[PDB]
Order: sequence, then C-alpha cells, then structure tokens
Amino acid sequence: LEYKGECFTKDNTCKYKIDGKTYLAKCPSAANTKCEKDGNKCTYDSYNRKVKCDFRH
Repeated sequence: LEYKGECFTKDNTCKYKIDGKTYLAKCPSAANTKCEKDGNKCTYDSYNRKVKCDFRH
C-alpha cells in the first residue's frame, strides 16, 4: 500500500514516514505533479522507488 506522505511548496519537496525510521522524498518539477502550496498531498512508491506528488482543493 502506498505510503502517506506530504509535499512542500513549489520548492519541490516531499516527506514520507516509514515504520521504524522516517525519510525524505523528492518530487518531479512537472506542473502536473508539482505543488502550489506547501503541505499538499504526496506519495512515495517503494516498488518502483518513484515519488509522485498530487494536489487538490
């Protein structure tokens, strides 16, 4: 199951939490996966080691 993580402002940044220790993740600069406001939604896939960010409302 995808991990629950958040993203940062347009500065392109993401922080996810994992059982045991917490780590940080980076998101793409794509306007489709970018962040207009810090604290937006974010996701990190360990299967593909790819981190995708999404924003809504």
